[PDB]
Order: sequence, then structure tokens, then C-alpha cells
Amino acid sequence: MRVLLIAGGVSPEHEVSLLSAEGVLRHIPFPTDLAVIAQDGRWLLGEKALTALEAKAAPEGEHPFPPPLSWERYDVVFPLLHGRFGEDGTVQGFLELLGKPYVGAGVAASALCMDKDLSKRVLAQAGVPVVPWVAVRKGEPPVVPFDPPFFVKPANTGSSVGISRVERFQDLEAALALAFRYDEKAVVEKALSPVRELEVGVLGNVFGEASPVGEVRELLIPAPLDPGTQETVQELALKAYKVLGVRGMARVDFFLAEGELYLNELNTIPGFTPTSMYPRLFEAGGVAYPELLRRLVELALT
Amino acid sequence: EMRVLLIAGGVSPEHEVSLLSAEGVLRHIPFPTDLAVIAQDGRWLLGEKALTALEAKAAPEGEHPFPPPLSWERYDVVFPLLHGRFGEDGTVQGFLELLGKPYVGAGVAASALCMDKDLSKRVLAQAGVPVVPWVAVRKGEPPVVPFDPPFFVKPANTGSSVGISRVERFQDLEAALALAFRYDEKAVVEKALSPVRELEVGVLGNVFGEASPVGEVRRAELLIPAPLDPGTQETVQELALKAYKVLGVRGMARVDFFLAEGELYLNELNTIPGFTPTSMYPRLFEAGGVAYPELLRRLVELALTHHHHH
Repeated sequence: MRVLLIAGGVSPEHEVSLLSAEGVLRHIPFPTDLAVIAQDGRWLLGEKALTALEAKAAPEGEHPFPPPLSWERYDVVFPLLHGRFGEDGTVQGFLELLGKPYVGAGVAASALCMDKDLSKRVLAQAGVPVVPWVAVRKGEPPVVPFDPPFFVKPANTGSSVGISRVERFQDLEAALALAFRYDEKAVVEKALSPVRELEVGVLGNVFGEASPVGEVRELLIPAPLDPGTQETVQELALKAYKVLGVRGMARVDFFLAEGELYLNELNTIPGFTPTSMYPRLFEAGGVAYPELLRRLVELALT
Repeated sequence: EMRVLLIAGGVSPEHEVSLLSAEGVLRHIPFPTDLAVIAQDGRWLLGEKALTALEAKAAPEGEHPFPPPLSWERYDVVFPLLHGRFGEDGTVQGFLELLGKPYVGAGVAASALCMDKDLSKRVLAQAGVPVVPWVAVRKGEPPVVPFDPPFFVKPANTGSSVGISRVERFQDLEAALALAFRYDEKAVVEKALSPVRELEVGVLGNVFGEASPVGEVRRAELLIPAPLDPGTQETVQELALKAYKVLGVRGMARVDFFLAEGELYLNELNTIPGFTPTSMYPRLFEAGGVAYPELLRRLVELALTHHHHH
């Protein structure tokens, strides 16, 4: 059972992608070689990939995509890439055409969870509560039916680049301009204030099991929630996970404001440093970090 | 100095339809176009082997396993003329995104979404677009259907009418809910309408597209334009554009509608429709003042406008 791990990436989260790879390699129970996508698109293989990892960065690669990798040697690919060209279904489509079982969500689930607009429409239709939002498409002036403060975001960029907290309606045009530099579609979310940020991990194919609830202030595991709020968070995570058809894993971020929950975002490739939120959430749930990785590889083969 | 790579064939059950559309596109496309054929075994046929395959109308075996050893740098646009799974579902689109190669048609998210009968209905219903009542049934979770038979049972990501069965009584649901799970881990159970008129509309453009006249299906007769009350024609077109806009489709789509008696329902969006010179989507825009060569030209130009200027 040979496992391929892909890390790095062209996204602004290339640095944290290599840090997550360093953690998986140490504790993954399977033989695992490392391949790295440098920040210029070209890949690094072999010991050249290990060289990029021990340096925590890789600004330039050697082989253009697709690389001369021996895909038949591996049974599972672990795409540990964050954001565009990682969590958006492009890599997953290349792997589906390779015929390789891989860790994480499929093409549809990755692309949908990546789109902050289309994911909310699916969830809102399935009864899952989400933050009030409106999509704005480039060239089309916006109709925002709610008052500031807003969050203006590119719908498919991720990595929090191009996001604007908008306090005045007159600042909206400049916020959409900044977002449209990264995507053709933008979202305008009602900023909840004050608000608590809750995160929960899911593990499984479609029908998943929820981790304990965490809270971001440091990370409080378990979060100090009343027992009814805690169950509803885990219930809404598993429901969204099911409706969207996520496979492998997801970190489901929620907002809690005035006793009301709002699903914010599903992250299909969360941080995976032994100190990141997703693996620590399942630690407190009784799933050891190496055991978490075995479950991820085994779920790919099913 | 523009050159197009046309990919056709595919592993999906629509393999022969894809080749039939490639011949039609190759005959009239106004660009130097090289043809690549995906065989039914997933292996690629390149060069004159691809053209030879186009004459047999069926390439079950291929020579090169994925990825094909093509010189991607000699192609400015890829035209994925593949139908169904591993063609319309976003996989090939995502590979072409990673290549930095402009391509015709819907992107990754729109292709995966429009192919999922369950998820596209959820987005369209959330937008107000009318859809036939349905329920998703996943492998294991027992079937909880909120309505009574008759109901069609489909795979959620079916290429074209593979594993679909009309169910007149609930006793036959389990057998129907097993021919569908041979092709997809998720199924849909839609309320069967009777009687139904099938209406189809072509859309062209990136996100904000233009609609063709509406046609009707009854081999199969294509009534262009469809014998419809005048408000019903403009509603079907506006309902195709809004759906096109919400899903963020690029390049093209053939939006199919149901008409029971007076009740209008959007059925499914087809991001890579059939493209023989006589298929509905070319015939639709043919009646709209867009000749088949001009239709192909704008499709190629719409791919270049998005990748280089958007």
C-alpha cells in the first residue's frame, strides 16, 4: 500500500501546505513519498521534494504539469493543497482521470464547497442556516438588501485574499473591485458582530461522524457551548456534509451570534499540522493523529 | 496562428455520440483543429489514429494512458466534446485548468453542478426556478419518498438515460433503486409527469448569455420554433438565462424543460450538448441567425475571452 502525498501549491497557502505535509509524513502509518508543487506551477519530485519541505518553501519547480511521476506505483494520493488548484476540484479531476483513489472530497464536493455562493444556495435550500448573502457578478452592479457591516469576498478564491470588511455602503464599490481582481463572482455577507467562531471536524464518506466542537478566540476544545447548541452544531455539520456529498473529511466552520447558528464554510483540505484545528478536534474525540491518517487513506479506497 | 484541440469519444456510454459530434464540428470549425480521441478503455488515440477512429465511429481501445503525450503548447483552445461522466462532470475541465489551457464550455463547478440532478435542482429551486419534485436517495440510507408513484428513478450523475426506470408501484422501487446504484452512489427519485412536452433552449455566452428560439421534441421531430403561446416562449427563455446565470455557466448550454399541461418545469442543463450539424443545439441557434460555423467561432472566442481577460 504505497501512498503519494502532494503538498505546496500555487495558492497563498503554499507555506502552510508544506507544514501540514511535515506532520502527516511523521505519523502516517503507510509508506509515503512526497511530491511538491512549487509556487510557479512546476513540480518537484524525489529528494528534490524533500529538499523543498525542509526549507518550508519552494519558489520554483523543475517539471511542468503534468510531471513525469510513476502513478502506478501508488495506491492512494493525498492531495494536501489548500485553496485554488487544491480544494477546488482541479487536482481532483486530474486524479480521477489518472484513475487513482485519493483522499478528500471529489470534484463536485470540492468545487461546491469552494464556491461561497453556490454552497450557501445548496445549504439554504436543504434547511441549513447560513449567513445572509448576495452574489455580485463582475459588470453587474450589486443589489444588497441588508445594511453594513458587510464582508465582501471572492466566491472561489479562498485563502482570505481579496476579502473586505465593509463598514459603509459607499465603500462597497471599492470592495467589489478588489474582489473582482481574483474572481469573476463575489459574495456580500452580512457581518455578524459580535460573533463567536465555532469549528467542528467531520470524518467519513458522505455519512460522517462529527468531532467535538472547537472554538477560536487560542482554540478551546471542547468549546464552551450549552449542550443544545453543541448537538445542533454537530447535526448541521453532518447534514451539510451529507447534502454536499463530501468524502474523506471536512472542517465545518460556524458562526454563533445572539444564540443563532450560521454555517460559514466547509473546508475540504483543512490545516494538518499536529497543532492545526482539524486533527486536534479529533484528538479530543479519541482519534489519534496517526489513526486519523489511516482512516483518511482507508476511506479513499472505498 | 490559432489552433484548436478537439477531444471526443470518452469512456461514458455516449462515446459514439461524441464521435458523431466531432465529425460534424471538424467539418465546419473555422480554425486549424487537431483531433484527440479518448477510447472506451480510457486510453488516448492521437494523430491519424484519432481520425481513423472517427471513421469507425467507435474506438474501444486506445494507445496512450492518461495523461496523453500531447504537445499542449501548440493548442490555444481545447474543445472538450465529451458527454457524460469524465467529460461533462468537471474532471477534464479541472485537468485543463491545471494545464493553463483555455477550453470551451462550462468550468469545473458549473459542469459538476449541472451534471448532478440532485444538486442542480437544489440550486435552481433555491433561485425560484421551477423543478419537478424530487428526493435524493444515497446508498444505505433507506428510501424516504414524499410522494406517490409514478416516479422516474435516475442516477444523480447519469450521462444519458442509463439506469433510469419509470416506477408505477412502490414494490418496484427497490429494483429501480438498484439499477441506478450500478452507475452512481447517489440517486434521485423525481415525480413522473404525464403527459409531457419536452422543450429545449440553447444559450450562448459567458454567464450572461443569449437564448435561442425554443424548440420542442416529439426518430424525434424538432419543432422550431415550438408551437407555444407567446408568453410561454419568453418565460422559457428567461428561465434558461437566469438558470444559466445562477449556475455560472460559460460558453454554452442546452437547457431542457418539461411542460406537463400548463405546468412548466426546468429539467436539466446540458453543458456539452450534441453537436452534429443536425443536433438540437446547432439547429436551435441556426434558427436564431447563427450559422453552424459562426456558432463554433463564437464558442472558441468565448473560451479565449474568459481565460485571458477574465
